[PDB]
Formats: sequence, structure tokens, C-alpha cells
Amino acid sequence: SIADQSLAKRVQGVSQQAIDEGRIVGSVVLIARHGRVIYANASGYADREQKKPMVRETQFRLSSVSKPYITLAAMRMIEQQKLGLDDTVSRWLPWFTPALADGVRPPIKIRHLLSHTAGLDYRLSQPAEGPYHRLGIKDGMELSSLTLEQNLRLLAQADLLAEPGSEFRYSLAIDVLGAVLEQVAGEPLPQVFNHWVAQPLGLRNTGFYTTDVDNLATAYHDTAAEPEPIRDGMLLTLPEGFGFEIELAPSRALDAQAYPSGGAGMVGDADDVLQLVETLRTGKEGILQPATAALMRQAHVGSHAETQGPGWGFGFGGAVLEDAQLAATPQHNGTLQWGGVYGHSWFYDPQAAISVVALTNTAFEGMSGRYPLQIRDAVYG
Repeated sequence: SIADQSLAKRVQGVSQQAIDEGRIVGSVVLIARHGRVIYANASGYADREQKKPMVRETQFRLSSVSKPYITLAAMRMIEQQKLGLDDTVSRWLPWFTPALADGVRPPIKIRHLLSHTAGLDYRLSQPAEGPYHRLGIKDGMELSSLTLEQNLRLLAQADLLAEPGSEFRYSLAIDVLGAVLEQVAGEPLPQVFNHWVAQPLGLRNTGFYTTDVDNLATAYHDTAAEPEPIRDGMLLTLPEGFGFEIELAPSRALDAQAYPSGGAGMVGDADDVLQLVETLRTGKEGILQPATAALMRQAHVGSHAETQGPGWGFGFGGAVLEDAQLAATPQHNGTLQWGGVYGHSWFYDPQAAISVVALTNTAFEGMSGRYPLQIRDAVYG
């Protein structure tokens, strides 16, 4: 088609510009319509200093692209009625019984974990010496000596910020969900993901760490003019509205001992993410029922929450577009979208039958910069 190579023109243009402007170091961008890959492109370098070209198979640190993966594992367990949307967390983790400031211990429901209404927080959303800092809670991307259980027992000792269900607050909820999933299946989270997602979806290269050092894109972050590599334990200022300071340790991805963070700890390639997003868009025979897919993109949290700015609520696995006009996007209502601080965006538009995966090795341009939006614009011409 001329329309397909017309798209290739626009998208390629946005990526090449972003490299020459030193906004992006490297990216892999995949676009499907009705499930068929209409565009696939690796641009720039996996590693600039070694001039290793980015290729389609290049693996990334996924950060929050981990969430829709583990949300999918849960929704499958829920389809099979091994888990309930209205199960308490304490039913599965008897010691996870956090309190509000006034001492009340309200039940947290699985649906609250899925939509980040559990009253949980992120340490990166808290100022220095805030309650999560003082307790030594980990967000899933930094070095630590903890097991998941040890980290969630620390989280259990922190105040909730609100009644479970009363408001959206981006959270460690999916790290908690991971531990629930372990109790449901009777095995650790990496084995849960392998059995419940990777094998059914035929994923080639996605998990909680990699032994393939050379094929993992080097993480970069935005500086003065040019992007420099992220050093283990670097404290980066999050863009305004995203939080305060985030602790990143790019070596964590290589550590087979690092606790499995359902919210932020996974690694994987763009094609595995596209399999995931197509699955969320339509379901698949013997994996996810269309009805479950439709459930996951309801506005369980209303667009009052502004989860990607005005017009965006939240479902199960990402933000739900309720008002495309208010949000000034060519995306259509029902669009499911989220990203990753390491530098990623993804969405399916159910009306246009399209899925977009935009993995970069550049934080925060790939997540919150102009790049994800100009790609978005290139898809809809």
C-alpha cells in the first residue's frame, strides 16, 4: 500500500529527527492494524559509545511496561476464577493489613490494586525523608538486599493515603499484585509470568532478568544538551507532576537474585510487548475472552483523575481515554495507553483497530517528551 509506506515516511521522519536533535539515542517502534505489523523499525544505537546499532530484537528495561504484563496474568487468573476482582489482599497476604493515619485498617480489593485506588504510593512520588524513604521501601528499579516479601512487609507498615477505592494514586499496587499472584498459583512470580503469560502468548524474550548482556539496550537519560548513560543508583528529577526523584540501577536487569518487581522490574523486546497489546485490544482464543479485554478498558477510574492529563481515566493495565477532544489526541475514546520511565509508550485504539509500541533507551524523552506524541501523530497522519 502507498498509505503503509506513507506512514513509514512520517514515523521514520519523527525518529530520525529525534536522533539528530539528540532527544533519543535509539528506539524500536512497531505498528499493527487488525493484528498485522504494518510498520517495524529499529533506529539509532543500543549503545552510542560502542556504536552498536539498535536492532528490532534489542531487549529493554521495561519499568512500568511491567504492569500490563502482570495485570494480564491476574485477569487470566480471574477468568479461571482462581482470583476475584473483590478478593481482599489480606485474604492472600494475611500480613498485608496497612492502616490510614487514624489507625483504621480498611480492606483492599484486587480491583483497587489493578486501578491504583488501593491508597498505596511510590517512594519516587514522595519527597526526600518522606515516609517510604524512612521505611526503606523499594520501588523495584534500584539495588537492594530484599526479597519481594521483605519489601511488601515494609510497605505494610506505611500509612495508606486514602480509603481503598476513593481515588487514583500511581502506586506499588502491581508489586503487591505480583505477590498475590504467587499465593494464587503456589510458585514465585517469574514462574507465574512464564506459565500464565509468556508460554500462552508464545513470547520469545521477556522476563525479570536477562543473562544476554550484549543485547540489552544501554539506558540513557536527558542532560544539558546530549543524553549520558545512567549510572547504578543515580537519583534523577522526574518531570513536573510525575513525582520528585527516582533511583535507577541499570545493573538490576542482570541480577538473577533481584526481587521480581511486577510494577517495574521486567525486561523484554518490542515484539513481545506488541503481542501483549494486541491481546489486550481483542482477546485471543483460549487466552483472554473479548469480554475481559472490554472490562480492562472500562473507566474503572473516571477521567476526573487526568491520568495522562485531561480526558484520561484508568482501567486494568493502563489509562482509558474518555474524551479525545479534551485530551487533544487523534486517538479515539476507549484507547488504552501507558508507558515506562526508562523511555516507553504503548496504546491500542479499539475503534481504529491499531496497536503502537514505542520502546526507547532514553528517559524521560521516550516516556513524557515530545517523541511518544509525535509518533502518535505520525500513526494517525
